[PDB]
Amino acid sequence: FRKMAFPSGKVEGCMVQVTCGTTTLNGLWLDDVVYCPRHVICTSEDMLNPNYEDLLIRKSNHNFLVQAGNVQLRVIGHSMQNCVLKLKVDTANPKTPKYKFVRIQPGQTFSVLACYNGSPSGVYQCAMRPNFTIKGSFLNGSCGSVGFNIDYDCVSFCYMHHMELPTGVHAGTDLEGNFYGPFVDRQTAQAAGTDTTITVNVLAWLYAAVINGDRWFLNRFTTTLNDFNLVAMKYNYEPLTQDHVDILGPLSAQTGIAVLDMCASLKELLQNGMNGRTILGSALLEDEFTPFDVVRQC
Amino acid sequence: GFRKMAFPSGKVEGCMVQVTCGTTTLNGLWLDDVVYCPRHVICTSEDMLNPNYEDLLIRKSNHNFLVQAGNVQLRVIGHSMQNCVLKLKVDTANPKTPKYKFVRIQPGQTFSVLACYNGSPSGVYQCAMRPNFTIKGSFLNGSCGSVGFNIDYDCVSFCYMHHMELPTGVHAGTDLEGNFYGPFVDRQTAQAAGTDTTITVNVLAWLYAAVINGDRWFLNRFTTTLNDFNLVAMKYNYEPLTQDHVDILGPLSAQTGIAVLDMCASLKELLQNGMNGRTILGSALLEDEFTPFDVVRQC
Ligand SMILES: *[C@@H](O)[C@H](C[C@@H]1C=CNC1=O)NC(=O)[C@H](CC(C)C)NC(=O)OCc1c(F)c(F)c(F)c(F)c1F
Ligand SMILES: *[C@@H](O)[C@H](C[C@@H]1C=CNC1=O)NC(=O)[C@H](CC(C)C)NC(=O)OCc1c(F)c(F)c(F)c(F)c1F
Repeated sequence: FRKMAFPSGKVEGCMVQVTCGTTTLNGLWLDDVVYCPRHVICTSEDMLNPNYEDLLIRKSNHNFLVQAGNVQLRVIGHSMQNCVLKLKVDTANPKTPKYKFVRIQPGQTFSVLACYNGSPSGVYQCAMRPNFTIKGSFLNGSCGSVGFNIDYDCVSFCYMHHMELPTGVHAGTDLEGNFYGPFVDRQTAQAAGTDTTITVNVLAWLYAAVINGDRWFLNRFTTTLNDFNLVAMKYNYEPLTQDHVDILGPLSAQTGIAVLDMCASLKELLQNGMNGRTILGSALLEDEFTPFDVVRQC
Repeated sequence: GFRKMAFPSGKVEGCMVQVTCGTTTLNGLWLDDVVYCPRHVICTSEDMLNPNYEDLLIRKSNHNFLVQAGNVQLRVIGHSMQNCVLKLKVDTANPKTPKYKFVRIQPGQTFSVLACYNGSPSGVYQCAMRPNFTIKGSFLNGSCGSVGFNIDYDCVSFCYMHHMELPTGVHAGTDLEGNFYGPFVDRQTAQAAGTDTTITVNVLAWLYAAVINGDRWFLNRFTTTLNDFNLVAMKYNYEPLTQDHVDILGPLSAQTGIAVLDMCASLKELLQNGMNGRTILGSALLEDEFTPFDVVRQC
């Protein structure tokens, strides 16, 4: 198994750059709207604690430079929705895919198209951590880069990049401008909660091992969801939700191993360790492959 | 931060088509008015074991080839074979053809793979050409004709087209002239590769990356000569480090202030003692599919 991203072409056709003064970041051009982080309107000095409502009242459409490549797109309206700026432009993007805006849950994965000056540089797979940070690869000028999933014809945009935390992890918003986690778009020292292991993905990984014939860790017992959750928390594993149990359904069906039986096997691994054994050629349990990701590669 | 990063695949997605002959369907690459695909599309079950490709191809007509770009069928007006690649001339030019070239990459170099099925892009990931000329990919039935590539400025350099899986689960294919990487053959037989080695210049680049991201537990105040490092490397089936490799690592040496041969001394200690439970950049194993260029660009 490797981290595999979605093909990025449909998102590449939507990337633009947005400039205020000398501050340039990336924006997302869908139909006749460009979406970008609101701190494009901040002077580097006013990022310490911005008054965004006041900064925006001083702004007019003609203060925003939006370019697709070197081609200017005229702005004909502007508004702020939470931490994102919406710029109405006079041209509908002819490359607009079928799309939706979704708010993902911790543990879910997505592809990130890292962009600079509206030009894509690379694509990679990310997982949203339980503490609502992602372990991205972002440099200055990357803000406005987006995270997405593709289902059939349709791009689901789930993430827009806004900042780096002191520990080197990244934080941002959905495409409605609502931050993931307790973060704010201010150049102030902020800390994420202690991270935990994404239990539902570890289970998916154990199912994947079974599908490939590596099944030494299966035991003869089961557990309740509540007993498993209380034990899991003592090992800094995320508790399982009902949605987690449901998304493991297809893999449970494929293998014939009930979700709660796999939980009992995982509890034994937590309590007894690997005792020098490997699973899928690894002594470490992987937690950034979702049940969908496993199916995508099996 | 530091992730395995692939090139944006849009320019390549615009070239992928579906190619069918008989009950065999795989992917093709449509550049200008030519479609490139693996020649084994013309085989049947009984052909696969020892296909006489020149014989099988002379028995085919242009109309035995069904090329589909989305909902549109492209008319094949010509066909020829170049080594293990079939070239189908079509009556329409692909307007989405990027600026491109065909290159043959060296072992140790990396490239992005756009995995496709029935002509439709499925996923994108970064691979390295292994020293034994395999690649560790994620390829299923129907993935043949998927390509590997690098992008420089606006130019797509195609370096790989996918043809087969080996019993060990690694993969083999050709350049776009149809010549295999490695000693493999496009016939339905179980083939083993030569002994693989670890790409040492890449492991060093990845150790520099871990330092750039604040992770330095594995460093030491020992040093080594290049030849004495290479003796130990070869003992552990690591590729020897050349002076060109040392030079390529300069920028990373500069950025971190850590002499290349000091990083070689750190790697030597890791080879001899192991990680003792520790991890580097999250990994329990030393990673060798990031080049110095890959590390620098991403930092
Ligand atoms: C995009 O504009 C940019 C991307 C950022 C910079 C390099 N890697 C990244 O992820 N985002 C910012 O510069 C952002 C703008 C704010 C939200 C208005 N600020 C930021 O990321 O700085 C983080 C930060 C900080 F604010 C500190 F005070 C600090 F001490 C830090 F160490 C730190 F990382
Ligand atoms: C594309 O047509 C396909 C891709 C392949 C299939 C599953 N994963 C992949 O990468 N290529 C083939 O199936 C290829 C066709 C040949 C070149 C005519 N054959 C192949 O990959 O199987 C190899 C193989 C084999 F031929 C054996 F006999 C065997 F015992 C194997 F274990 C084995 F892997």
